[PDB]
Amino acid sequence: ATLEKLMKAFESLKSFQ
Amino acid sequence: ATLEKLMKAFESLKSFQ
Amino acid sequence: ATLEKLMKAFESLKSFQ
Amino acid sequence: ATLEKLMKAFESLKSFQ
Repeated sequence: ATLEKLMKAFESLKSFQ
Repeated sequence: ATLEKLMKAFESLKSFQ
Repeated sequence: ATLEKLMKAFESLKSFQ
Repeated sequence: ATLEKLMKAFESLKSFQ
C-alpha cells in the first residue's frame, strides 16, 4: 500500500534526524 | 532547521509516490 | 490501526490548509 | 508559515496517539 510506504519513509527520516 | 528538512523529505517522498 | 488514523489526520490537515 | 502550522498539527496528533 502507498500509505504504508509513506509511513515507513517518514519513520526512517525521523530516525535519521 | 530540522523542521524544514523534514518537510522537504516529505515533499520528495510524495513526489516519488 | 494507528498508522491509518495518522494518515487520515494528515490528509484532513492538508485539505484544511 | 503554512509549513510551521502543518508541523504543529502533526506533533499534536502524535501526542494524542
